[PDB]
Amino acid sequence: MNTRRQQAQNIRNNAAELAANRPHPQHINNKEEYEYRRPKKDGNEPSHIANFTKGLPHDEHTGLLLNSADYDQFVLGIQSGDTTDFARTPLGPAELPKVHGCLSKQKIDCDDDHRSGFWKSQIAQGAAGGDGAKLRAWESAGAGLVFDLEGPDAQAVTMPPAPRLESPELTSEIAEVYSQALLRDIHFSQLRDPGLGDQVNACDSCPTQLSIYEAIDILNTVQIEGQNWFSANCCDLTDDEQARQRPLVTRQNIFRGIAPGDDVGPYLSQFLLIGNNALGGGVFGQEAGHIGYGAIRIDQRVRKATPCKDFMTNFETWLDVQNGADLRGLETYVDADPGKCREFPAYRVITTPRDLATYVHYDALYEAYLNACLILLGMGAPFDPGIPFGGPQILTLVCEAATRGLKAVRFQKFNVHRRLRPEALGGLVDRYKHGKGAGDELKPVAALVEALENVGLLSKVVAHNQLQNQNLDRSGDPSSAGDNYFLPMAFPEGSPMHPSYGAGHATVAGACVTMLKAFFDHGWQLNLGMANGKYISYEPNQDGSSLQQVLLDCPLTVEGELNKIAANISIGRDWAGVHYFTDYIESLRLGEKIAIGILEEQKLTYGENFTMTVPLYDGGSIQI
Amino acid sequence: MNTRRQQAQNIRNNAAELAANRPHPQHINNKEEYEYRRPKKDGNEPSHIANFTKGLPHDEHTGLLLNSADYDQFVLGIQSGDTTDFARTPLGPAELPKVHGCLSKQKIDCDDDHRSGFWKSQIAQGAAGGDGAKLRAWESAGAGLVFDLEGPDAQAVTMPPAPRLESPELTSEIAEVYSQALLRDIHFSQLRDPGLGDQVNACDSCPTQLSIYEAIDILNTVQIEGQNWFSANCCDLTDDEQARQRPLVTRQNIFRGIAPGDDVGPYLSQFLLIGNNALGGGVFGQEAGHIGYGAIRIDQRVRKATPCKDFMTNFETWLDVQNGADLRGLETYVDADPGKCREFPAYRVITTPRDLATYVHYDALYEAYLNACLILLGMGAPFDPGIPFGGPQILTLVCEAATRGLKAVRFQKFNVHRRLRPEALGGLVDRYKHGKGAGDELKPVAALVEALENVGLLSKVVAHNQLQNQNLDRSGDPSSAGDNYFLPMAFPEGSPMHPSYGAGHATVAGACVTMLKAFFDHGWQLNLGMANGKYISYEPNQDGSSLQQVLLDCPLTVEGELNKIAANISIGRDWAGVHYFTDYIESLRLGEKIAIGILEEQKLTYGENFTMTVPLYDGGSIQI
Amino acid sequence: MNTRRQQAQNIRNNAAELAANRPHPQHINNKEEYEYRRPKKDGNEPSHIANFTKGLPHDEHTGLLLNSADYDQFVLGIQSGDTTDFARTPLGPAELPKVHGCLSKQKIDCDDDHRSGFWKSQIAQGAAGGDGAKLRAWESAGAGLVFDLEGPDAQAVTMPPAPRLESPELTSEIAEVYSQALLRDIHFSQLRDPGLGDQVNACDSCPTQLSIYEAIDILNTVQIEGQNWFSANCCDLTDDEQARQRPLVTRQNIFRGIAPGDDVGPYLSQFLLIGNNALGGGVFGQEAGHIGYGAIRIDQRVRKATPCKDFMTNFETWLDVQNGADLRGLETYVDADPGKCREFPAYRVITTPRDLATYVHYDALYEAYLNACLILLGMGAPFDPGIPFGGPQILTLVCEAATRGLKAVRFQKFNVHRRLRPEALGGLVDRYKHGKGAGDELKPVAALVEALENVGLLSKVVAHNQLQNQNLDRSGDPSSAGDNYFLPMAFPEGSPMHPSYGAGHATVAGACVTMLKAFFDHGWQLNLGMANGKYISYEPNQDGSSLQQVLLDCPLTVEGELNKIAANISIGRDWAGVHYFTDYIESLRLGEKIAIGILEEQKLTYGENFTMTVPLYDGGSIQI
Amino acid sequence: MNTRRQQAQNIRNNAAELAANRPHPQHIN
Repeated sequence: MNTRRQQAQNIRNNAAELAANRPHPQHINNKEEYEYRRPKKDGNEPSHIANFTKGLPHDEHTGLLLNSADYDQFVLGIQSGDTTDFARTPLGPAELPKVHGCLSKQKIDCDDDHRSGFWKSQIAQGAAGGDGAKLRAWESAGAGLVFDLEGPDAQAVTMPPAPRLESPELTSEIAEVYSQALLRDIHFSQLRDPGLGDQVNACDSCPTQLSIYEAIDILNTVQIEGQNWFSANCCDLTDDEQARQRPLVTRQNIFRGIAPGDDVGPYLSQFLLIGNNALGGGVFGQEAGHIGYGAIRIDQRVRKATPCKDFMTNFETWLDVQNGADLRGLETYVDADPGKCREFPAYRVITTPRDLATYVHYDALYEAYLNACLILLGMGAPFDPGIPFGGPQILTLVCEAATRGLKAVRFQKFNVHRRLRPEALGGLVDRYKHGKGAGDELKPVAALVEALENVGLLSKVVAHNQLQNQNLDRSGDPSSAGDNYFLPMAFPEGSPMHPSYGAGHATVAGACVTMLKAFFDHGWQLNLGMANGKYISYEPNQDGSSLQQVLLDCPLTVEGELNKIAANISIGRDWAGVHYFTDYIESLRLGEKIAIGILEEQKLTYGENFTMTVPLYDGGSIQI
Repeated sequence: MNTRRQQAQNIRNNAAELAANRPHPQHINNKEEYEYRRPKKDGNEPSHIANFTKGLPHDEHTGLLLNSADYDQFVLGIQSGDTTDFARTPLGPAELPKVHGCLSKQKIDCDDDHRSGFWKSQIAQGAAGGDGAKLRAWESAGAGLVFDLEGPDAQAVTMPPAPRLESPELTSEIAEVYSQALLRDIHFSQLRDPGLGDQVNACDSCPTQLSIYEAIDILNTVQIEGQNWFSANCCDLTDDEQARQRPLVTRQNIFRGIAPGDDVGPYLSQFLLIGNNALGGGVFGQEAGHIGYGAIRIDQRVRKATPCKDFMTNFETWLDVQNGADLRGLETYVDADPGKCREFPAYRVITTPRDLATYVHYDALYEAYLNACLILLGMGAPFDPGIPFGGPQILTLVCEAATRGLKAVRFQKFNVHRRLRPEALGGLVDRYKHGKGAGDELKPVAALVEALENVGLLSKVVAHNQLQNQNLDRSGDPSSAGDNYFLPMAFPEGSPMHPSYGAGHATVAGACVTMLKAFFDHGWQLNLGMANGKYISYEPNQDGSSLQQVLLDCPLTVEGELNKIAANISIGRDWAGVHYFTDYIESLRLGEKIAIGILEEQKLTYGENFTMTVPLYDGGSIQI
Repeated sequence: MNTRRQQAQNIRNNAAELAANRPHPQHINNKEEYEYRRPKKDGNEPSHIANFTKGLPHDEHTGLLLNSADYDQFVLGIQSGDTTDFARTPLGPAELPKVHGCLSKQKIDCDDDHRSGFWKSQIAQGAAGGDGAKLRAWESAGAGLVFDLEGPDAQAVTMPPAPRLESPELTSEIAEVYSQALLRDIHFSQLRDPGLGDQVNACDSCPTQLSIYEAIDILNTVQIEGQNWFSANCCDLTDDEQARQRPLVTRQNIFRGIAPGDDVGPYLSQFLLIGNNALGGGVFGQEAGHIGYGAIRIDQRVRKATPCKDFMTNFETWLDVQNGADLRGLETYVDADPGKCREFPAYRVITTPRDLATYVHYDALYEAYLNACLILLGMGAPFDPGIPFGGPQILTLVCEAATRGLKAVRFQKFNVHRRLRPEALGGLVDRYKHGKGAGDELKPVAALVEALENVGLLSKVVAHNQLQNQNLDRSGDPSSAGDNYFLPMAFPEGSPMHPSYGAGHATVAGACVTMLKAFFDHGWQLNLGMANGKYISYEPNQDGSSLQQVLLDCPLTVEGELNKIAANISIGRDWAGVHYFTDYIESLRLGEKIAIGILEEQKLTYGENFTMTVPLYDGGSIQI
Repeated sequence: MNTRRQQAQNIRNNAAELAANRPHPQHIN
């Protein structure tokens, strides 16, 4: 009827119109940015305590935002597209200017080959070959202002307002992240019900301040104005809050996501542990952890970071990282055992949250979800019956969604919300407890720390930190002697150089597994064998030499493990100490909208009518 | 000036118009389809000897296309979008109908649990658990009729007419593929100049009919009407043929591509051998072959197929595969050595073309080019200076191009050219030599076989095949006693169920590495260390225990190794015996046009003006 | 200003744009389709137990879906528009194929004049004049893919996900439908509070297993995981579920709708009982049941089906109907009494739910709502004061909406949800209780049957069925001896040949009465006379000779009775045993959106501005 | 090829054009 040229152009115009006709939601945040004030001479200015200020100049003595004008230049640079204005923003340690209003541009470092003198912490000042740590800029400050050829636009979708410093929800979330830091070397067998099987401890025992039972107690009894987040009924919560509300914390659901299948079985998804049978006749099984990646394979053993070595446990170390000290690659890892094969224990199966924190430290965006795809393909997992059936589509399509997710979430990070990272909050706690801050600056975090103290959690982290500060890399720091309430960090550099709300990993996670659940038969039961009339499931044995079976009543499904791995990687960041729970759940849902939109638009490219049912994280299954 | 909604829609409309305004070339093939005739009663019909007829009914005795009506129904189903008409096409063994003109629909198998009786070869009739081999349909018969949201349309780009059975070019290409089959277990050290370093033989020595020197002789002296393809000057060749013409065959350039960097150094690209240094402090180096895939790793050891075991070496085996016998997964692989680590020798570094043929047998489209990306990222390879700089874009963007390439090439495979696979040609040679075919049916391949016989190559393959037919899986087949001129095949099933011209691997290869060369600094020199004032490069040692250094005067570049790996995977199919050289070179260029087009369209999504220079396979560097 | 031609075309273009600019919701179902699995050899497949499989081949012994491939072909035919693919689907009894994956196409009947041998039940095999029952195809498989000139498109509106087999809601709904089957011959006086007036029993007394009081008990105490549907608070229910949640079950609200006016007065709407006064001077009154249909009249007496004769009470009968046995018109009806006028008792006023089930068995879509219109017109009911005022518009406009409703709901039936009919669920209960189903196939309905057994309801239906199987038409069936937990059916053929969710009657009901409430003065009080200071209302006397007055404190309104008749016809299907409650309430709301949309579009056709207020079923009154 | 929304609107536009393109007779008494 019409030429190929016209059809191809029309289909691309119709996908553009489809995208534009979708509802465009209005971007709303929690008002905290300009609400919380601090006294200046003859008036008051915004504190920006609840904001992402990492990289901007912080005061060396008080550890707070040095000049509010820096934040204004930072924001103005983000809100406009102008990189020249954004470059005017000071970065790292800075001198306060003589006249108020002027930028504290006085950048202490610029073209400086030696810069040890500017950093306050031994780690930072001696790090970069003795020259002193370098600065690091804000990664992708204007990625949310980039368009795309497919999927919904970065601003055509959104996330709800984040929790507030006053809120019960936020108090439980920071308590959860604090707890995870103290449970960071717990063996993953512990993160389930003992009824499923025998549990063990990590081979490397360390001075633990907190146990799994205590964390369940603290998370259940922590409260603001006599209200616990998990215990509060629906009437007191807004519609946004009702959706992401969680039940009473238990062994089975602690530190887990709330999508279908997360509560079932072990904490770690099978796809982070198992592999495929060897190509052709088997030399090994799925227990070995070799993914059938073509005719070669992928080792499912993550590199082992030295157990029980946290970072940013004192004021000096924390401050330098907050002033953009580049401390990447200063983590220490365990050496290999000459006698053992497979570089053990330098590489071991993900055994503790530290190992998962290490995984998500260097993972390549879609890695976990591509690897899952390969495992399912190697197992002979069936595709959606509604789709007329190869792997080539799904293998590429799981990658495609990742970048579209990042653009959407970058807008939410920098342009919309600009939520502070858990480190920054951990700082406010410490800084508040040492009577710092001008006048009424830190009054908003009073309610927070009182609740965290009333459950005895701050006593634990101070006890944790004093042991952590006995290490020689930070023992010489002035603040190591006194009490420290900072959040123990898995990485020396801490969080990436971008805002907390809208998680990059969870947005990518949400977008990727949604594609996997769409293509594959989500109901398909992964049969990893049977044992004594019960279905076989794996989790790491102690020390990470191999896997250890757990026997379940019902077998694990495709959607369940795909939902669980999404949580593992997203929540893995929380274990590392760089995200709150809201960053996972709401970003999960954001990436879902991106993935669905791309599938809806690619629907037009086929000359036939088919349909692929894709399960939602909220219990339904939308049809595309 | 205007809302975000409108801009996003406009940019997608402008990318659609940009795509439509690009020149749309007309699709032209080599006329062979309806040219070559065979006698029927009271007239003549098309033979379709030069066409892809795999799956359609072949005659059990003569081994040729049984009924030309089947091919007409096959074509009509492809050329229209109608799957109902395409399903009418018979598939596998069939009975010839009583009235001429009618389809040989008489499908021998349909709902048959036992189907051993229909297959002529012991392998096929006893394969599927003793029930007999199953049929396999034509993979993606209408994938070339699917549109896309980005890049040029599947029909908005094309490839030139393929070589003809009469041509000098085709005679050299089949001679090249025959030679590769006989050199399939040669050690990769042999495929370069001895001046570069010491060469070795494979640990598993086998009765070789052909040597490397003889192959160079045969390929240089093979000729049709006194003209060698490599020796012919430009005046006798058409503009299409001049572009893909190669020089005199030598040790350094034999079985290699003609892009920049292919001639330099070892045959295998570094990216198929080396890995990264271990994350953090090194437990191993790049020589180990562990790619830094996040915090885990990728083993660069391919699974070892039993050396010197080829397939389809007699008439019975060949015929059944040509009648769509599903013989996938019937290859045998070597067991592991209990004493050795790393499942050696069940998995070894790609040591012989057999190992590369195994790699490309099961590789996941973009695997080799994603793995290369990861290696470059781990090495700290710099990006294009013109681009304002993460990995997230390039990591996703290398995958994105793959599916767009497949749609373009599927149209070229099924809709445009429909070239016969090298197996089918190998059949025509055998079938011609046994005086089969009605009247003047096989006269077109006379010139071919005379030239292949005059260089003494057919004497070699008959000598190869008689040794291959001594194996017990095929010794009981009737044709094993007599002479066989069939092409030895690496896989039991042989080629995929789709036409030869337009290679899937090479199109994907061409599209992927073009993206990698675009993003990365193509000029960057990979420094894998120095030794005695010369630059270190690796190739597999004998038996594949580890790598073996080769010292070069100049160091290897990013573009060179990216171009070499593109050839390795594409030409790897030729080693397996499923593609000619033209399938590589022209598909390489097709994928390049796809990749460039996608980059040109994604150029609009950025609110700023930048540029990324991307090197071409033909010597220039286009700017996008 | 412009010609009549242009205006007419513009108004039709503006109504098209208005329709397109309305919000287009995304279609989401309850995920059950591919979730519930059953074991096949070397893996697992979808059971499709929760899906509509009526017509597809069911296994003769186990009574479950024979081949999952049949369902895939069924779905693929629906999801595409291709009738050729849909015709490939097998229908009725079938042979299972020798090779797995292949369709169980092996259709047992095709061109068969005698087909008694294929059916398992005496009714079916001897039905069609002794030749044996015929097949029946799926009615309107692609009606949801048809557009319209007015109102919203079939896919431009939707319904929420249906209840699940695990859910408390579904357990109460099936318990409600089971109860209705056992109360099917109860006198309609019983379905209200005794305070309103004297109640009576049906003249034809039958062995009742259940009473009205027991049904109220069972429906109130039935529960899953200790939660009753009616007793559950809002926090445990999703927003969809909160809307359609009902209060504690009582005499007044049992088996009734939840729109305004449903709870008031007798169960049956006045419009199904009363007529008009005779034209001119009265020979009769409104009590006679003669509607003033022009100068003739409509008899309000439905044909009396033999009391207490249910169908599909054993396995044989149920199975044949599930295999598409055409058993329409095999119901028996009562003969007339020669002495009595008006063909009594062969025709009587709707006295029992059986009579309402008979009404909705053969009613002509809009009949009940057209008849209501005529009654209101004859009574001199006033139109909406906002409308500038004949009957011609409303008389036609009530019909207009019906077809638009059917197209919308057909899409929801076949394309979106594909929910199983109550018969199919009743089957799963029986089939589960006899230990049928492979492995873990019927585990999802375990929770269901345990709850239904714990309230003693299954004891009742087995007691009901054994008495029902004493009839000679089914006593010779093998399964009549043993226990049967099947749902007693009012019709021999059972439900229509289309999915359960999205009711045809309720969608049409919702669309029609919405038009009637829009045009008429919804507040107008129907004054059927007064008696002793109280307002007269009618309900059937015992035996159905005439009507019986009930005296109410307040008089009945137009909207109330129009809402009650909507429930009567919709819920009348539930009494017949072919729909759940969700099918009524959500379809009611679907038809409302259709009716409102048509009125909004026809609003443009008038050159003047007026408005008509139309009451909603959810308490408000939208203005158009 | 195109979304359900567009088709539904097009079909209603084509029925409007069909109606307008029919011959319009002149009214004579």
